[PDB]
Amino acid sequence: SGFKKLVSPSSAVEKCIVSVSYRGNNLNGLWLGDTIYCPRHVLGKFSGDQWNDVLNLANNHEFEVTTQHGVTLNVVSRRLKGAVLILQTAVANAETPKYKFIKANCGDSFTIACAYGGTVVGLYPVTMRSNGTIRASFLAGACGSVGFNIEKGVVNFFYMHHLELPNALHTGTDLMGEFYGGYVDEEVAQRVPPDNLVTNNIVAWLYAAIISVKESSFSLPKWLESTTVSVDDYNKWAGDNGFTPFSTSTAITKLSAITGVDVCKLLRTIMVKNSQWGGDPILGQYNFEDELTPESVFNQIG
Amino acid sequence: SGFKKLVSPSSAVEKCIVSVSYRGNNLNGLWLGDTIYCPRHVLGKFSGDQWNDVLNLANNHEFEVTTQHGVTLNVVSRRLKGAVLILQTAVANAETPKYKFIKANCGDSFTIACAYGGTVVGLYPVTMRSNGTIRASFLAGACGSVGFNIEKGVVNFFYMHHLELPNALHTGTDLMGEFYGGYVDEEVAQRVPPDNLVTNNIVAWLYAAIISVKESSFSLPKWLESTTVSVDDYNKWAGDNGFTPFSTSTAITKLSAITGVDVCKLLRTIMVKNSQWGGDPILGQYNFEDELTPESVFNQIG
Ligand SMILES: *C(=O)[C@H](C[C@@H]1CCNC1=O)NC(=O)[C@H](CC(C)C)NC(=O)[C@@H](NC(=O)C(F)(F)F)C(C)(C)C
Ligand SMILES: *C(=O)[C@H](C[C@@H]1CCNC1=O)NC(=O)[C@H](CC(C)C)NC(=O)[C@@H](NC(=O)C(F)(F)F)C(C)(C)C
Repeated sequence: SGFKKLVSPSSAVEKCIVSVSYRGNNLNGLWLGDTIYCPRHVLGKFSGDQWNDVLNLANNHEFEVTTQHGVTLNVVSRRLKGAVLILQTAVANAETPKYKFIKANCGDSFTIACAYGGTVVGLYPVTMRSNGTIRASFLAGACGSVGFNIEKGVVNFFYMHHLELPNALHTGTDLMGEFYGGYVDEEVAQRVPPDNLVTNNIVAWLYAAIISVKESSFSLPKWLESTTVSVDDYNKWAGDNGFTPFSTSTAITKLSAITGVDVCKLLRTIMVKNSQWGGDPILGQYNFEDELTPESVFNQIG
Repeated sequence: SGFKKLVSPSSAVEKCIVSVSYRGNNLNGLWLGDTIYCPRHVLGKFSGDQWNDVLNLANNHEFEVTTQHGVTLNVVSRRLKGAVLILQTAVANAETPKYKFIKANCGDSFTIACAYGGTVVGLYPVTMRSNGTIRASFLAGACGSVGFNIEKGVVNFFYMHHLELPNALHTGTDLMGEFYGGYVDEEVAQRVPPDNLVTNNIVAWLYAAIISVKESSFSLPKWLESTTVSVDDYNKWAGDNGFTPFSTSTAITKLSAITGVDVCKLLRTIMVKNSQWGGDPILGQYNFEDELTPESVFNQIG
């Protein structure tokens, strides 16, 4: 019993994180096969069409790349792909895991390996927000940190960190070099669209709250609405109230079955609680938790 | 910028987690040098003075110990230390880190390496609560999972998982075999004292919020009380209102000096917001976060 936001174990990723520095700019890279992926602003703070000329003038021998075992790696080629710099090394990483480069969708949760100087210093879970940001924890030096999970023995790489926006919002690229949310790696004002609370994850959390209450009180929570709202009617309301649309999933179907509570009561609960939460907390809170996924809640049922 | 509840990276610990089974009981062990530490109920569900006779009846050849890579280990001796079974292996773990066994005090926070079948499947942070429990996420098979952190290249082990109490509360031993909270490894009703909100960690979270509001709005937070309360006055109030006592620490002093905000203004804020929070959130919430430590907040400013 108990529900937590889980982080993936980090050993396979630690074996791929390296330090990449260039003329005083210190970042991190992801070393897979004979290729290092790292943010292109290791070269400096350029914009637009300046990047290809910067790339052509750069020199491989000035990339200072070190492994966590203190081996120096040697760059033999360089290219840009989107906002990611791709550096080829003279020898391959013999500890390359099975992996895939996947784009995270809104509401998908994954683990950040927060790295400084080529060393992972801590991990934490994040959710890709509707507007292409994550709420993370990064300082100067953390760029190149990656977001990942592990599924069926494969490391999925979702994210490489580039940029901190106002209000402690973070963004970056996938491992293809494409920025989430259409941001850019420039120190200029950038529009950030409103964050929409992730309905499917809130639904998971309400089900976790019901399981908690039932497993140790056999009595449905007082805050749970008995009235229902249809999905299309909730989704109409969601578009006007800053929530993502509800969409069915295998995990949500199972959680509704396991608890015996109609998801349409949970949606009506979202609508009521959002308008006026009142004095009844849900798992101790008076605000919605939307970074715990239905799959994670399911996996924590025994 | 941004604040998260961080998890330690797990590679050093993954190299020490093994599976330990005995006559159908399947749990995990921690393999350091030539010694495996695991919960003594791998031998079965006994009580009181029975454990010594059970230990004497056990036979080393019937322990099934396997490493994550599938290597079978051979037990050559056995002894009890509190509720921990200590098994000696014929060969030492060549991947043993530098480590310490430390007992966590109330408010101390650390990482759970959640393991099934000898394999770490996920990590998450926890805080040692005032009643000697942690609020974790465990299923059958998880016993022997360990709580740890890493400081200055040394793995501190704080916790080994044994038992789930009512209301999804978890507890277990330190690596010396002593149960937290005076619980026992028996499937009986046990006395669980109140879980008091952890003042020192709430103070950390309020400094985090102060830091965030300074960075976002160039002002003190609207919710921050201007009056101070003395520590002695606060601590009398805490004992009547389900809070732990405040106590100074190096990290809290550093946060007070960095922000320029007297910690006694934070203590007054706790008293006021606990009695009537109102509609102003703190870092998005209307309830106290008490599992982010002063040390972690300090580390996330640099
Ligand atoms: C990695 O090099 C850092 C990580 C940042 C530093 C503070 N927290 C982080 O996550 N990235 C940068 O310093 C980045 C460099 C660009 C050239 C891509 N700059 C920023 O993130 C800046 N942000 C912006 O200017 C903004 F997004 F437009 F707001 C700051 C001001 C340095 C945070
Ligand atoms: C590891 O072997 C499990 C971990 C448990 C399983 C469910 N979630 C957990 O964290 N521990 C046990 O099964 C343990 C064995 C004892 C002999 C130490 N038993 C329990 O945790 C039981 N708890 C109790 O009887 C209680 F604490 F008194 F409440 C349950 C009922 C199996 C959870």
